[PDB]
Amino acid sequence: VEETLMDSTTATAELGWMVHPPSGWEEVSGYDENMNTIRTYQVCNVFESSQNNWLRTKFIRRRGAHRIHVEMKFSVRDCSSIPSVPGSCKETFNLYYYEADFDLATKTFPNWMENPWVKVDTIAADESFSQVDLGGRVMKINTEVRSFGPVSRNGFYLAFQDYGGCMSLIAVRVFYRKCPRIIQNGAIFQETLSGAESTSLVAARGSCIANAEEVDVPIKLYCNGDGEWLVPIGRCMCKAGFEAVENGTVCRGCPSGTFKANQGDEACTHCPINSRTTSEGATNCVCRNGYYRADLDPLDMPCTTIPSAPQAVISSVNETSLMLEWTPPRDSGGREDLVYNIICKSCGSGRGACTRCGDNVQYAPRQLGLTEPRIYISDLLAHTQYTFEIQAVNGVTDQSPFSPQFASVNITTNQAAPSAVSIMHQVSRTVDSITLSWSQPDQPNGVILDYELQYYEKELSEYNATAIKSPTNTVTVQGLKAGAIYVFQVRARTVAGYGRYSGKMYFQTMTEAEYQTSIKEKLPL
Ligand SMILES: *[C@@H]1O[C@H](CO)[C@@H](O[C@@H]2O[C@H](CO)[C@@H](O[C@@H]3O[C@H](CO)[C@@H](O)[C@H](O)[C@@H]3O)[C@H](O)[C@H]2NC(C)=O)[C@H](O)[C@H]1NC(C)=O
Ligand SMILES: *[C@@H]1O[C@H](CO)[C@@H](O[C@@H]2O[C@H](CO)[C@@H](O)[C@H](O)[C@H]2NC(C)=O)[C@H](O)[C@H]1NC(C)=O
Ligand SMILES: *[C@@H]1O[C@H](CO)[C@@H](O)[C@H](O)[C@H]1NC(C)=O
Ligand SMILES: *[C@@H]1O[C@H](CO)[C@@H](O)[C@H](O)[C@H]1NC(C)=O
Repeated sequence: VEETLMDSTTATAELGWMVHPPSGWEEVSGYDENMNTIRTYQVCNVFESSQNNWLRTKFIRRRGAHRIHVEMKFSVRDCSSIPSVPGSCKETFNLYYYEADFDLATKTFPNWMENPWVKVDTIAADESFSQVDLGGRVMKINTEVRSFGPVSRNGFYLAFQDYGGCMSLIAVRVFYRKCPRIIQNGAIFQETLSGAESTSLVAARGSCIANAEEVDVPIKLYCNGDGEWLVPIGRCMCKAGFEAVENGTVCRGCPSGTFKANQGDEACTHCPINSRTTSEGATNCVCRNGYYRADLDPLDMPCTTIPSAPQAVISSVNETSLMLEWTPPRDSGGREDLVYNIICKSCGSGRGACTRCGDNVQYAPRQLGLTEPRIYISDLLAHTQYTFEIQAVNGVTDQSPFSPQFASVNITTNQAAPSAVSIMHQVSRTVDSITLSWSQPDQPNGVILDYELQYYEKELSEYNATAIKSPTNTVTVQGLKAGAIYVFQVRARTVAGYGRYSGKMYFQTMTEAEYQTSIKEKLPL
């Protein structure tokens, strides 16, 4: 970024530059490269001998600059072109500067020689130029920049020296260079003026942007002479609850539905399932009411809840020993840390208040924290009634203000299994089904709850069998082959347990033709 301390082409009416001697430089109206009409200076005392012609600019405010740049546009007539020119002819001019705190210059001060002044360089027409048409004849306009520093006083003058040439100084622009305010690696680096030396790299310190915090230190950026910042050093990062936006220029609060817990430039991630943001810019998602997240739980994981009760409690009692199996709860709470607890309630044979179970009762594998849906129960009071409660508990249960969901079974020791079921008859049949029924076993020995039926193809074996559960003593079996003989065995279930499978009974589906006859009679639908 360049800041102009003086521009000769902004001259409204006339530049006030001092000419010494007046014999030399003269001010003349001219054109710029775009043919806009400006003020220029010229000197062509080529034949005259021993010429030292000086042109001094007005006072120029430094305005805090450190290295000053002077850009010069000009044209020179080549001494070859001038007929019968002496060897005094030159195609160069010299640039000088004088530093001062106040515009105290006269026609005699400072002295018009090299030393009160300071030489920048000898300027010549060298390969950097443009060509502009004027009225069919083209003019060559050279542009040359020079720089000088350090500069310390409030201002300075520039001086131009001719020593016997034909030249036209068209424009002079004086400027310094600054580096603009920038945001890099999360930091605001403020305006920095370029340094005095040509190769200067000036250092500036970064401060974190808005809702951001320093992460890697130190935070530094460097400004070069051409007005450009270099590669950054250090880093600021958007703090928790804030995400980097607008090519890293702002750190913005996390939008609703999103959270961020640790510092970073990354973007906020959505609240896990069954969680929500109380507000914007959230460091955490609050779990849904009745739902909790556990310690040691990944925070990407959804909020979870307690499991429901176990179901399908099936009990088989062998004398004082017992076996309880079941199937897992309908709702597992979203967790895989689900385990079962068994609580025992020894109770009177009648409606007397239940008592605590004995110390002697043995639980294999254990009373609590069961992994499989089954418990094998050892020594227990014989001919005694009891209630067993199997509760389901998962890894978030300890946060629940409610008691665990459980399943209950009332059962009595040394109770007899139902007798084997007598016989079964085929009620109806189709090509793919067999509907059949059987009699209640003659000696239930308790209340019967459900039945079990096992079927397999006669050509195949019990190895290939299937088993199903029947709430009543009649049921349909579907999916069978056409005209095939199937072997059926049935078993009853009381709280005490299962009976013995009945004798293998042999039924058969309709063949395809028999089913054709049946449906043909049934016509129409
Ligand atoms: C009904 O159940 C029986 C027994 O479970 C099944 O028979 C078994 O079928 C498998 C292939 O499905 C047989 O394994 C095969 O063994 C031969 C060598 O004999 C080998 O070349 C094959 O790559 C394959 O490993 C197995 O031997 C056989 N077992 C018996 C005792 O026969 C039968 O597939 C089941 N059918 C249905 C419809 O479910
Ligand atoms: C399992 O046994 C318990 C024994 O405590 C039974 O509990 C009683 O249930 C009746 C049901 O109306 C209540 O009126 C009683 O107050 C309960 N307490 C007692 C001490 O008897 C329970 O009903 C039995 N469950 C089944 C399905 O038989
Ligand atoms: C961010 O960078 C992309 C790069 O293609 C540019 O198109 C966009 O204008 C930049 N936005 C801002 C605010 O600088
Ligand atoms: C019950 O357990 C005994 C061992 O204590 C075992 O011999 C018997 O086969 C089991 N089953 C029945 C129905 O008794």
